[PDB]
Amino acid sequence: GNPPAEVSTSLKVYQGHTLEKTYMGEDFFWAITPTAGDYILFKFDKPVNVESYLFHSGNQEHPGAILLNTTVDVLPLKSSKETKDKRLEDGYFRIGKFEYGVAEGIVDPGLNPISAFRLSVIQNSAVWAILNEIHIKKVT
Repeated sequence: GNPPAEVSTSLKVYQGHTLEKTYMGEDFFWAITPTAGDYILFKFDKPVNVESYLFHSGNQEHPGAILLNTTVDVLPLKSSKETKDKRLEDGYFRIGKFEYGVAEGIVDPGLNPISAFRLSVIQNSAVWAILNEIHIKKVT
């Protein structure tokens, strides 16, 4: 499973599809018409040495119900230059982005351990998106 975390979001829960249940692998999450400034937040119970991440949106039957113009940000516990240029003014590093509804990648190990993952919606969208896979892989 995923590292134990408190999860939260500015997107209103639709018909009991809680983000908690999605982070526990039980159900999907409806993200209805995301707006610029919306966020999805995963705050790990303890800092996590993260190897890689995978977020999937859309599904069979609803293949268009994907997250658009959303980034993947990580908040290191502590405060390469290539990764340095990805720093945002709030301390997060903007390391990933959704495309075709999928965001996947590696964490620069210089960032570890991570205290939070944040998905940031950058632009308005008319889609009723389905976030159906959240995978954060610990380092071994």
